[PDB]
This record gives sequence, C-alpha cells and structure tokens, in this order.
Amino acid sequence: GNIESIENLQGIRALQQQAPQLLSSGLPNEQQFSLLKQAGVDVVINLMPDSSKDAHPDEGKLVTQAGMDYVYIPVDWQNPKVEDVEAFFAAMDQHKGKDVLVHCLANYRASAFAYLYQLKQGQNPNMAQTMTPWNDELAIYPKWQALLTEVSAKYGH
Ligand SMILES: [Cl-]
Ligand SMILES: [Cl-]
Ligand SMILES: [Cl-]
Repeated sequence: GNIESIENLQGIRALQQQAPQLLSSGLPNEQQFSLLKQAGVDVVINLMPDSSKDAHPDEGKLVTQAGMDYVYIPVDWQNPKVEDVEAFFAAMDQHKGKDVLVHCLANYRASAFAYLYQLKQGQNPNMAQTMTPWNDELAIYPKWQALLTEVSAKYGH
C-alpha cells in the first residue's frame, strides 16, 4: 500500500489558533491532551456531545489527568441553541486570562463559537478567517446560519 491517512501525521485535527490565549480544533486524541498541556493550555471546553460516535468514553478524565480543567457544553449539531452560546460565554468568563482550547470533532461548532465570543468581546474577528473550517458550507446549514445571525444581531463590532 501507499502512504495512508497522512492527516494522522499532521497533529491535532482541524487545529486553528484564534487568539494568543485561544485555540479552536477538532477532536484531540489522548496523547494530544498531553501536548496541549505542554503548549500552555489550561482549560479544555468540549462542545461535542458524549453520545457522538466519535466521542471519547471519558474526555473529562483525559483532560484532568493531563493537568487541565474541563468544561463540557454539549451542542447538538442539528439543534444549536442561543443558550449553548451563552453557556460558552459564561465558561470563558470563568477562565479569564487562561489559555483555552474550544473543540468539537472537526472544528465547525468550535470555530463558530470562538467567532461569536470574539465578536461579543469587541475583538472584531474576521468571520471568513475565523470560520475557515466551514469553507463555503454555512449556507447549507440553515440552523447555523440562523444561530450566527441571531447572536450577531445582539452586537455591533
Ligand atoms: Cl500528534
Ligand atoms: Cl440538521
Ligand atoms: Cl480574525
């Protein structure tokens, strides 16, 4: 066979730094939680429901064993809610000045949440840049276009 699944050689799935103290990504494996700690990450905020087929059996244990704080905010991909975004904003406020990873499976939910947080915080994130993991899919997901629109409606820049 030829070289297979080269992405497994390329680190954390869908990793994208969003700010000096904020990472967004897809799903870190167990080893990568140790790497995250070594890179200075203090808090892992997980938006992927534990019922998902890709979920770790006990991510909180992996995170806490690696020396970090764990926050679990399960966001239903097929039913995002404003209250999910508010829970995320609340978790961020409880960890001010700390290095945070927000993640899901492939960095759709996490990049969107990171975007809305930076918007609310007055950081004027570039949406096209922040939400790179979405490529041109947002319009294909009306529930997500709705969420982004409603939360954005509350703020300026
Ligand atoms: Cl790795
Ligand atoms: Cl859907
Ligand atoms: Cl940006």
